[PDB]
Amino acid sequence: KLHKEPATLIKAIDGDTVKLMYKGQPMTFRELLVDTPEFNEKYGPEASAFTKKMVENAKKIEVEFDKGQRTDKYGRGLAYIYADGKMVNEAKVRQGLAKVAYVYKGNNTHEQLLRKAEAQAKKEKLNIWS
Ligand SMILES: Cc1cn([C@H]2C[C@H](OP(=O)(O)O)[C@@H](COP(=O)(O)O)O2)c(=O)[nH]c1=O
Ligand SMILES: [Ca+2]
Repeated sequence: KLHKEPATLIKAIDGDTVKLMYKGQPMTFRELLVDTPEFNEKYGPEASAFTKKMVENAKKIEVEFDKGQRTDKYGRGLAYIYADGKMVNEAKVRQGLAKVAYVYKGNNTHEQLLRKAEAQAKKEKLNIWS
């Protein structure tokens, strides 16, 4: 079982990263288990906007670390990010604005939940799957 922890938004960055204050320190977080198009790729601007809206509108941001590595080789926090209880990682995949990706053993608790969301976005031909 994983645990949600508090954080506050410092700044939206792009489709799958955001700047949050966590235990009182500014950090860039990179969303576990997903990949968004870069800004210049088809759907890249839409993904950034989607994440932005979701984190900016949240009254409460939380981060949830998985069982494995909590920071990547770039110093980015690796987490599932929640906005008012709704996982931002999942919500983007469900809308076809991210693909499930970067699934490493031991940081993959939510892998099946996210693949189910992606299956539904693909069935619906949403966005990336259009
Ligand atoms: C999501 C994720 C990315 N990464 C590293 C793998 C990729 O290395 P490389 O930079 O060498 O390609 C990079 C992709 O992140 P981005 O999609 O933000 O570019 O982030 C991790 O190590 N663990 C993770 O869980
Ligand atoms: Ca990316």
